[PDB]
Amino acid sequence: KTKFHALMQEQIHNEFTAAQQYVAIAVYFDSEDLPQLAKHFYSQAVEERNHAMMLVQHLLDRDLRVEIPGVDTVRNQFDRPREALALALDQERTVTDQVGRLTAVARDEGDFLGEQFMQWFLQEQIEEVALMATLVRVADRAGANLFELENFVAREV
Amino acid sequence: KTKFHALMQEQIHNEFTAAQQYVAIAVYFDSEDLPQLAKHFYSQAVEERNHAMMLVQHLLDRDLRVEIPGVDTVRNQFDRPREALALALDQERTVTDQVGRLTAVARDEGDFLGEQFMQWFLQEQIEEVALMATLVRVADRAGANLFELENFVAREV
Amino acid sequence: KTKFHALMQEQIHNEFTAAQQYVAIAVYFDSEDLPQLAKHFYSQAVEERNHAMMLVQHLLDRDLRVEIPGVDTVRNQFDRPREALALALDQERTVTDQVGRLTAVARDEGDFLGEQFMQWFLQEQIEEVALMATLVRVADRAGANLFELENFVAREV
Amino acid sequence: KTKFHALMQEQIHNEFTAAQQYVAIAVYFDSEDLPQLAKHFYSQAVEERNHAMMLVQHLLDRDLRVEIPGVDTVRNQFDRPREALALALDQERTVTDQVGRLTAVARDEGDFLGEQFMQWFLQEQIEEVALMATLVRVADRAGANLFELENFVAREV
Amino acid sequence: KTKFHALMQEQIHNEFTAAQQYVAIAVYFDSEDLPQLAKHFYSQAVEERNHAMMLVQHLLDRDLRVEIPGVDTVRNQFDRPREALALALDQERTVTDQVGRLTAVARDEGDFLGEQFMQWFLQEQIEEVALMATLVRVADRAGANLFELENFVAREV
Amino acid sequence: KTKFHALMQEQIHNEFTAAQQYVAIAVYFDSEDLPQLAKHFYSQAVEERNHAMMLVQHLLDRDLRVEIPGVDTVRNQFDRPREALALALDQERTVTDQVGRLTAVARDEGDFLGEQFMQWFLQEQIEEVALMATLVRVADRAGANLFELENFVAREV
Repeated sequence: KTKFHALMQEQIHNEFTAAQQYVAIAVYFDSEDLPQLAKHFYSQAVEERNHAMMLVQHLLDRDLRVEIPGVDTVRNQFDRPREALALALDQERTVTDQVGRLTAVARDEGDFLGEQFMQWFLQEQIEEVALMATLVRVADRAGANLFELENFVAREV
Repeated sequence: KTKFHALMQEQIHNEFTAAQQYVAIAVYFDSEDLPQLAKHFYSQAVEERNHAMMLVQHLLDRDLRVEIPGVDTVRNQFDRPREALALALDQERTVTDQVGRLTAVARDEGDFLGEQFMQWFLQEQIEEVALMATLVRVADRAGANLFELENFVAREV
Repeated sequence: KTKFHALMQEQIHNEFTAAQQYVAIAVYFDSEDLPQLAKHFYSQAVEERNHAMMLVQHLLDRDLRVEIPGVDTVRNQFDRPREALALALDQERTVTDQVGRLTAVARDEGDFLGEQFMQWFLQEQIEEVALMATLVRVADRAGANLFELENFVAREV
Repeated sequence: KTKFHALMQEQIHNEFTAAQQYVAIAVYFDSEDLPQLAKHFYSQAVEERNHAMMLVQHLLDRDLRVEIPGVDTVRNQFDRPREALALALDQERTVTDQVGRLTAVARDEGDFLGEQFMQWFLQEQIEEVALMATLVRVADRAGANLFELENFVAREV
Repeated sequence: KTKFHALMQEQIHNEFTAAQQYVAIAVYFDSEDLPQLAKHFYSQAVEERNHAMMLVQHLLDRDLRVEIPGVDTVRNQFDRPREALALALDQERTVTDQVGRLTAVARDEGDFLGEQFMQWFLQEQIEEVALMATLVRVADRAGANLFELENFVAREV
Repeated sequence: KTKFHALMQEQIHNEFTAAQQYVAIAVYFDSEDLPQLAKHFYSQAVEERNHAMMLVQHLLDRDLRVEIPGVDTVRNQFDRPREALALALDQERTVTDQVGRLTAVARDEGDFLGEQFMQWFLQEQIEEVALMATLVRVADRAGANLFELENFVAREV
């Protein structure tokens, strides 16, 4: 019940919430008749759920206490697609900060096991932020013409 | 806004919570060095998540407003395996009642579309409760010898 | 001769010894007619040997002097199987500490090459300890009924 | 910009130059009718070009400004093959220091993303230096009999 | 001494620079979220690198002195896609003039070997300029709607 | 506590040491950039380890007490390849004498089981000595030109 252990438990809660927020965004797009975007974020939700369970497994492997948490309410209302994509990007940037902080705390406590465990999550965040940003920029370029945004997703993503 | 619509939104929240509770149970078993049981409940959690998304799809298809909800805190501590199996059984029985009540409300409101949608969930609940009950009785017959409970799961489930 | 270099040479000695200790354990189990366990530790011995040789290779690649060492006498007498599994778990925990200390020394000496080299060994240790611990708990749950311990190894390991 | 960002831009310049130097070395060997070595360095040049573009991708992914640079003049005149090999080894050793320095700067600035990115490059440098050194020692053992050097490359590289 | 030999050496420098300019343009597109264009120019850079090495091989085959040169700084800043496409076209037109001038100089010096060698490069330039021009015209037609330019590249290039 | 039993226990110690000595020799070669030789001795080490285990198995099969022993320090320093090959040859000759002595002791004690068990080891020793001797003679014929020694190993071994 060290600081790294407390933070990993928090990180499990954050990823479960992140995942739920993706489902919400995916369902929004579905509603909006943007099947390509929906398909992507459904898939992204399952990915975040996987990250949550990688964290869970780390605590399991080390006999540290792990609790499956509840999930905070997530945002369902968006004025337009671009606002949902903006939320997603902000979320992955936020998760990136959290992973950085986890790394720093492990270093500080001489938890070399936890420190190396966080390394994979860092490369993943790089690529995930890169994609979420691209989508935001493409959505800006598309403006009201969401057909083009969807075409882009279909071919490039 | 109709009563069936309001109850379906609640059901989505209930299933997301049910699914989360199954993960908690699977993780428990995992930590208790009982892989067959953990494997089953991991699996069961994904199934409940699916039911949640069938409900979501139903509202999507009907242009009824749907919100991806948060998730209540779920139970992580269990004195023994048999207690977790008991919770699971109790949960599926409770979901069964909820599905019954949804059916009744639909009948009452002349929501013939919702009524028929619930029918598949009814058969599924029969078989799920039947299984959870069998696990409970088998756990009782096994007593402290969880090896036998695990052998049963491995061969019969 | 740098401190990281000297510690790596010690680590080579440690892993060759670790390996030899696993063989001893494997042979004990073989004697005891617990073939599943024996088969596991024979295999574990070969793995440790490989770790020793990954360390050797690191020194070869860097034109650092490397000596193939002798091996300390290892434990052959075990009252009970749980006793042998306990030794294995303690050994893997001790190796984990050694690898952490190597990491720290590298960081301290600005040996960035050695520091990153250790990272793989850290993740391996997490999984190896996790397994040794599981075997100890399962052995405890089996008590005098080693048949059940063997059955567990045969299906789950 | 930021120091890690500035050093990464420099590293892109360095790798593009390194690659160019390898081409020069390969062409030298080609001129000399030492095909096995030339084949190797042609290949090595493409690898360095790849490293340059991994660095470029890293800045792309992070929306950091990246410029494709020019390339410094490189060495074309070599008295003997030993001379070229030595240069390659020196270059590899130099690149290794540059990569270490990048890691250090990242650590210092709390750039955890850049720090983990550098780790792969560290392992690669170990193996590349190891090889370049082997070629230098083999060339020394061969002396004026370059046929033996070439036979070694053909079988072992 | 000879003038054709001096000009080929310059041409090696020019193609290495051309190639680097293409990488720069590809990276620009990449950062601009225009992958089809990026993908094309990455590919075009490798091609120009090949032309440089065809020239190098010509000198090798004739025992004329060849130096792998450095590379001039290349243009990285573009106001819009159409400006980069314009530069590419201008570049291939310029390379075409240089190849014509090489041909003329070979004729003038009775270098029949060099003269015939340049012939392949002439047909290649015809097709390369044709494509770069088409891309400029298509980009003009597309205006601000880069999606259409990208679609064109995807299907026709 | 019978002479054959006590000698077999010693032989296990000897073969574990022999094996470790071969690793040392292989690592020496590896460091010397003589991969064909190193490859052979790595392989020879694994073979000696197998002989050790065969003996252990024989003790196990007969319910005779067996201990996995430690290993004496082994030789790491050699002035030249030929010296390491000389050691190897002398070692296999020594192991041959040890195996002969084991046979003799078994005959003397009317241990017919152990006597026949040793027979396989005799034929293996013949072939292993023959090879080690050949390597020594070929190394002598090669003198300082180790390339030729390596060529011989590559084609004939």
